Order: sequence, then C-alpha cells, then structure tokens
Amino acid sequence: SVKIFSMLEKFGQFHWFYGISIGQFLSCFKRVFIKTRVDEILWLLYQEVYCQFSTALDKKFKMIMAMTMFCLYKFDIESEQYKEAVLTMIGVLSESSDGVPKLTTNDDLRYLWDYVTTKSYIS
Repeated sequence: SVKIFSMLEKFGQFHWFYGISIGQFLSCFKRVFIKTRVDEILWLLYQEVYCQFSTALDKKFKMIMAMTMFCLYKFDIESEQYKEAVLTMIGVLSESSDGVPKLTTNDDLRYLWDYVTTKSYIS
C-alpha cells in the first residue's frame, strides 16, 4: 500500500491534475473489502486501485501505471530470474538494455517476445 501511494504521489508531483488523495486511497481500500488469502486481498487491492484511478489519467499514463503495477506485483511474487527477464524486456523497450533475457513456466513471456520481435510496440 505504501509503495502504491509513493507511485501515486510521484504521479501527483509530476502533473498538477494527476494528484492523489489519502482519503481517496482509504475509501478505495475500504471498498475493496466492501465488494492463499492474503495474496487474494493484495490482488483485489491492485485490481481495484487500478479500476478506480485509471480514469483520472490519460492513455499514456494509463499504460505507465498498468505496466508498472504488473511489474511490481510480479517482482513481489516471482523469482529473481523472472525479475531480470522483466528488466531486460523494459530495457529493450527503452533502447537501453539490448540483450538476452533469463528466458525459461512463465508462458506469457514468450507471448511478450512474440509481440516485441515483430516490433509491435503498442501490443
């Protein structure tokens, strides 16, 4: 929760309209409970905070926030080689880290590689 709030306050200090309210965050977290267990609360928290605070951002920051929440959750859940693969994927998307990833189970990674080899950046 505090990491998500730090990301949201970074967004708020970027642009004036993109601010975040602490009371809004508590209301969203309460409505999570209104609408392996602890991981299920964490999953519902991520899904609901995105579903509420995505509409306050434009499309480009929508992709920003979506991909960075997916990255944060997957760093928390998966292993170190997975994290290295994700960082290498973001680097080759950033034209900075152009190299082989720790490709292995992680089925969606081959689909991401299929998307990126054809230079389908938007996909």
